[PDB]
Amino acid sequence: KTCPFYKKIPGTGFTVDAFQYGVVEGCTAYFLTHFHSDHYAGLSKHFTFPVYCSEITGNLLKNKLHVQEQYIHPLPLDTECIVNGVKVVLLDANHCPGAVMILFYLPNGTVILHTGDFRADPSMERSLLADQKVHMLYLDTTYCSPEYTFPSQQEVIRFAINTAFEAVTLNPHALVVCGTYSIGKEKVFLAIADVLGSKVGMSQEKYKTLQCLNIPEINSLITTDMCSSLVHLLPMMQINFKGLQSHLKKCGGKYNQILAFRPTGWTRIADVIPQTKGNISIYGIPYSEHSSYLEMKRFVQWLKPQKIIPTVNVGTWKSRSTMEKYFREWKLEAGY
Ligand SMILES: CO/N=C(\C(=O)N[C@@H]1C(=O)N2C(C(=O)O)=C(CSc3nc(=O)c(=O)[nH]n3C)CS[C@H]12)c1csc(N)n1
Ligand code: NI
Repeated sequence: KTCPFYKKIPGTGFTVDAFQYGVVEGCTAYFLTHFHSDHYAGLSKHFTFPVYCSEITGNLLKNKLHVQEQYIHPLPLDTECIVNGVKVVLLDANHCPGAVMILFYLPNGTVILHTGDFRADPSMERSLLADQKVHMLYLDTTYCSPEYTFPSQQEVIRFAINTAFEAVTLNPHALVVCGTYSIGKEKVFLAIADVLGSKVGMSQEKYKTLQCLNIPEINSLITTDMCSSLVHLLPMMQINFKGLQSHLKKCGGKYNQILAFRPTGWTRIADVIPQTKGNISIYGIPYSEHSSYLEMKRFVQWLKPQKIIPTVNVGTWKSRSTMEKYFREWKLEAGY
């Protein structure tokens, strides 16, 4: 495949999250917004062009994908930087650790925001974004439809902490399991382990990944000694009745209950009822690191871009058409 147009920044030689197309012709610099596999797809130890990213993303490139250090160009956040003759700023995307949005200040006075993947927040409206007009927006449209309503991260964490704390205080032999398949959503397991006074147990591979994320005091919070911990991280693929029944056999049968948390259910918060089989309960918690529809709408209506380019769900005519209809509705409502 060749690089799609929505991964190219016009008036520049820049691409964003475009590593799976080989040598992109006329690309002078490759930006990586965050360390999720659809975005880094293609990077390896044999990559020989400059990669611009956050420090955390660079740590993950170095240690997990074995990208050579000479090609990793970490940039600080909230700082005007010049990359191949163009002023850029990286901003926190409120996504996963190391995830950024990129502001490009084009020679002709155009300003472009690329959100990477993000969860829009009103905090962004009082940030550096407020200090200049932004003309073009490359937008994370993951949940650009009104049925995507889910609660705040804080509300979801409140539910998870309360559920776990109650269960473990009632039954000291209970185990909490959190599923994972990528970086992001670390707050779920860290918050639960904090309330329980436990470290989070995990594989060496997961431990290594977390050690790349610049989380303060991380050494006090995580461990590879599983049976010393009340909170385990497992691959998301194991979060099912058979997988958790098998896990219950570990640590000499020390545990007699599992409460597992699986991020899901995007389409009150107390109405989260688990799927239960005997002493295993699986809670499908709607913890998202992407904008809800209303969050996305608010951000775009505040920013008032002249042109929106979706970067997600662009593969079907139906999805493209429906997104463009929402953008038009938003524009007409707000008057821009
Ligand atoms: C709230 O849970 N949301 C989940 C999820 O983790 N679902 C659970 C899961 O894997 N479940 C399974 C089962 O084990 O097959 C089932 C199937 S019912 C069942 N399967 C058995 O194998 C068994 O021995 N007894 N019973 C009764 C119900 S949903 C639950 C989810 C959302 S997306 C995704 N892939 N999973
Ligand atoms: Ni992502």
